[PDB]
Amino acid sequence: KVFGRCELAAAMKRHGLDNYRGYSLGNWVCAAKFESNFNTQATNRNTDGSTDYGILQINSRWWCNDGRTPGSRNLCNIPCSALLSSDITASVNCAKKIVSDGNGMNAWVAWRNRCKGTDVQAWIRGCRL
Repeated sequence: KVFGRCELAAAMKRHGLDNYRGYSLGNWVCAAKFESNFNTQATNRNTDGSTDYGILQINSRWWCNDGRTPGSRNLCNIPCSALLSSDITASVNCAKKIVSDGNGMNAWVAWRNRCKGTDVQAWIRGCRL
């Protein structure tokens, strides 16, 4: 599923991500834009053999099991395929664990490099929420 900007904002809010760990909703929408272009089915292989999955490009090196990432962990206790669902519940639950892990939203390199410090409220500008 390819979300619209406000459609995603709304869904993230409904699942409790707005201001989770102090990160406003525009930060989450901005991260999703540059990680996946709002596409729940996005997958990308990393040089090291792990893969990133879903709207927030969660990595099999630590967070989910895809069965082909030797020496990896599954800290969200989910199959990586569940992060490709049209329903974002599993990606949200896992993202809450990642952003609590110590480095906040810097765990998402595209958030650091393209969202951090910018006018992230523009991502929710105009949305009925």
